[PDB]
Amino acid sequence: LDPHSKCYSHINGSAEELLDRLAVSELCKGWPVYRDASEWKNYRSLFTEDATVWTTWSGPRPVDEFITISKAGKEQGVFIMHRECGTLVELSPQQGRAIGKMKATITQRFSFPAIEFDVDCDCRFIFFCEKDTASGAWKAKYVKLFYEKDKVVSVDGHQAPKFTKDELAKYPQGYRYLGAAQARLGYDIDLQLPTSSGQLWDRMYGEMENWLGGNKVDLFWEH
Amino acid sequence: LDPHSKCYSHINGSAEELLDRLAVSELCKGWPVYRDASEWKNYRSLFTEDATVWTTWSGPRPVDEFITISKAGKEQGVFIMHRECGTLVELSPQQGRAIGKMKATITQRFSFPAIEFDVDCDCRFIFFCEKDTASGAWKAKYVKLFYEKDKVVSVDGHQAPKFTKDELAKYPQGYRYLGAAQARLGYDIDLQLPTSSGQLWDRMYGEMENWLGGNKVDLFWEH
Amino acid sequence: LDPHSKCYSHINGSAEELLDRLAVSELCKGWPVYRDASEWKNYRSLFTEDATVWTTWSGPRPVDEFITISKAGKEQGVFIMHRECGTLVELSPQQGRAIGKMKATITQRFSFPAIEFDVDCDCRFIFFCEKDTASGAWKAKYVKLFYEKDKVVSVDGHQAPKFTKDELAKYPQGYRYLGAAQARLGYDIDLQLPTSSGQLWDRMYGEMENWLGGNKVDLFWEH
Ligand SMILES: O=[N+]([O-])c1ccc(O)c(O)c1
Ligand SMILES: O=[N+]([O-])c1ccc(O)c(O)c1
Ligand SMILES: O=[N+]([O-])c1ccc(O)c(O)c1
Ligand SMILES: [Ca+2]
Ligand SMILES: [Ca+2]
Ligand SMILES: [Ca+2]
Ligand SMILES: [Ca+2]
Ligand SMILES: [Ca+2]
Ligand SMILES: [Ca+2]
Ligand SMILES: [K+]
Repeated sequence: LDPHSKCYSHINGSAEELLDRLAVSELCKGWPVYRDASEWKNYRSLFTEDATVWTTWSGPRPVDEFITISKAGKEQGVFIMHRECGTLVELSPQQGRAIGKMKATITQRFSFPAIEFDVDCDCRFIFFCEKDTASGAWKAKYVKLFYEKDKVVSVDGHQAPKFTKDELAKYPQGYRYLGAAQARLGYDIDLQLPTSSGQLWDRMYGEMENWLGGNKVDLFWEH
Repeated sequence: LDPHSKCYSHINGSAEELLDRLAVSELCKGWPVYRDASEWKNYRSLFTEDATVWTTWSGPRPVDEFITISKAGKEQGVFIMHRECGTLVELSPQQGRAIGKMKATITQRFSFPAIEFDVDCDCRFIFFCEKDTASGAWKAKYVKLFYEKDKVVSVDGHQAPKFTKDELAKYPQGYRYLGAAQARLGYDIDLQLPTSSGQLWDRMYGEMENWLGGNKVDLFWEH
Repeated sequence: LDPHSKCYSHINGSAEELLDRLAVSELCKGWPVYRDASEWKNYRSLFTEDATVWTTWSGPRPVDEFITISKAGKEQGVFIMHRECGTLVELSPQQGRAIGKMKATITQRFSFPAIEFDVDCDCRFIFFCEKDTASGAWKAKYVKLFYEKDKVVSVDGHQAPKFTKDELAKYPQGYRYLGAAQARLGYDIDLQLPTSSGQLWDRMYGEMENWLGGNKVDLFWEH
């Protein structure tokens, strides 16, 4: 079933609309390109001053705190990379609002006592972006993902870790292996993130349309 | 050997040509972004009223029929996703014609009696696009793929299905695992789709250049 | 730690800057799209007349020589494909210089006496691009990669080759499986390419900033 209630500017349009969607698509791609390379000045430039992000391993975080704990994770050997997999934009020109839709694979490299493995999670980043009236610059205020499917990837093609059914069961279908593997590192995993189906799926689309309509949104789903 | 007989607008150029290639590249990315999310209003907006698409599992279909059977497949648990892998455009400004070249991986999740597995097929979508003279809007009239290579992907890193040599043999090299796995679902697989080499490879490039030259094309290869 | 000493034009900006970054991002994507399809006229159009490229299997090569040996490799059955994984640009408008940052997976299909396998190497292509003052056209003068991680991929989901520890040990971490598998084909592998960490990582960022500052660069790291 079509999750969108209406249509927004997403293809063709004026040169101004094309260039707005291009600018927003660049912001989205900044997450994989700059985070994976620890280009923190570039990464911070993507966001509003009051921005919040959500991940499986951090839950919601103000962006500056997210950068702090990301640096700490990287210093402790955490190795998360991204593959961007298709980016388009929904633009609301009169509201100065846009949604960036960026398909991706989160590909995180782990060790098991040594057995190397990736967990690859196909997902869709949703960037809630706004245009500064004065400068015309787009910035992201919120980033939250849909989680679609995941898998365990052997690095040598022979050996892979083992997860019990009970170890995987507490996580939503879509990020069970990613959640379980990150939990083994000691992280407290957010279990209230949207997947391909269900309650939080409709909720995410509701908040996306609220944003594009100009409202405040409610992406804080534990209170 | 270089399959192109000549060169078209593909890099640099005027701002108008850059923005035309950008608009066409967005159309291409609409297939992965909108089909994977069942955003059917957005997906239908990519196409002309008389558009036709080709897939391994459907053969040629008018786009509205393709949407109907895609919805039916999804209701029956079919789980096809796409990873877009690099998109560029060949533009013929005087003909109001363009070809979108979108590298992708078709990644389809299957079950085997239960063993979960993906088949990942590296391919290249070819979007035959035309510009409305009145509105200036680009739309896709035809979509057909080159199929380059495929593989079976274990989801848990340990278990994978088994395909006999005879089960794989009827399919062209490039989509043998994808065809064989989709056939197990009951689909009648199109065996006349182009791959990295051979008769239909040259034919596809011939039709691409015919389109860019302004002709009608013949992508219907069974009559 | 943030490897960049300063910031360049990378998001938002004027329409002219947006369109310059778009044009450079297209050049980058030409490598996967045109090389994988043997579209050699298109591929050669990406480069300056005096361009040089670096790969694991060729070392540094003037681009026309690289095309010659790539054609020879393909005739001998070499099967390298690319998946583009996120592309952004650093622009220095006053210098007429840009750096294209293109995340990618090199995915090379091999045989072992027969066992089919891929090696997939996550990497970042760095395109050193310059703008022709007369025409305004962007072209790439240098292409060199960061190599981040790699893995062996079973094609049938059951069988995979075996590499000894000693066979992998001479290569930098980031492309050990890719180097080892290409060496089995008879290629002499360049061992002085940058990875996620260390001496050549800082050197690459130094040369990137030198380029953006307008200098000649020194990417020739064996003399
Ligand atoms: O940027 N990352 O590191 C991310 C972003 C979202 C996630 O859910 C995640 O597990 C990692
Ligand atoms: O969009 N899909 O579902 C597609 C498109 C082309 C294919 O050949 C296919 O097997 C699936
Ligand atoms: O284009 N290719 O064939 C490439 C480019 C860089 C590499 O390091 C490589 O092994 C292959
Ligand atoms: Ca604008
Ligand atoms: Ca709330
Ligand atoms: Ca136009
Ligand atoms: Ca015909
Ligand atoms: Ca320009
Ligand atoms: Ca030197
Ligand atoms: K991509």
